[PDB]
Amino acid sequence: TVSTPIKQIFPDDAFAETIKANLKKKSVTDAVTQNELNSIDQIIANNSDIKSVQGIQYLPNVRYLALGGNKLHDISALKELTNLTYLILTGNQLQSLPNGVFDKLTNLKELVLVENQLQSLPDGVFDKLTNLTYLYLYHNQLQSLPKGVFDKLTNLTRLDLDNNQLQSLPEGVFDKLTQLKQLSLNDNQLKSVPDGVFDRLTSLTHIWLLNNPWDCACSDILYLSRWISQHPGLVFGYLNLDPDSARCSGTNTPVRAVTEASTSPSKC
Repeated sequence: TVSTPIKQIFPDDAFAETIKANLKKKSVTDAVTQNELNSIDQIIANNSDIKSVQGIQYLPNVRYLALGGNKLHDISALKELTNLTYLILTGNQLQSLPNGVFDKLTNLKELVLVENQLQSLPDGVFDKLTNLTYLYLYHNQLQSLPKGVFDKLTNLTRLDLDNNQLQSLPEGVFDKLTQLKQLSLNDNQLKSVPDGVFDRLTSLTHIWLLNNPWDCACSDILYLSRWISQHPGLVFGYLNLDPDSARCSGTNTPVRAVTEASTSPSKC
């Protein structure tokens, strides 16, 4: 039975110190076994200067991993942690995600990728995550989304895309999300949304639409204008309801108050 110092298994000094604390050991030099590592079901290591989680491959049973406010660039080492069910990576430095990095993480229920510097999502990056409930992607730099990116997420109840740089949404992007309760699209660069884009959202209770440059002169605005008018009890500002918070670029008047007469197909 091999007995190896925590520091040799986890070469990042900060992550070694996390593991020593987790196992209530007195020193990062202390020799540990695979059996002890199998006993770890959670890691909570916020704001801990962690640059690499190399070594975490040897924690097969970890189901809850909270790594906010570190310095991570790479999450390769998480790929075969098949019991992972909450993964919180807020405030790291992941700038791109490998295709399929989440493929084996089939028990994920909450995935938090906030404040990373994501500029694109791979096609199908979430396809294997059929049990996902909360997907948080806010405060990134996404300019567009792949077609069908959310399609396998049938149990999704919250999808936060706020504070990105989204220029448009793909048609039908939300069609498969019939259990979706919350959707945030505020603080983006949306001018319009596609005809019909919210129509399958039968279980929606909150949507946020503020701080987008909505193009109220163009006639593609009419779906959104009519949809807000028909669903004002779902449209939230920061705090509470606010169906007027979706504002027309320039004039700053409410999108929901646009008339067919004031628009024109020639402005698109």
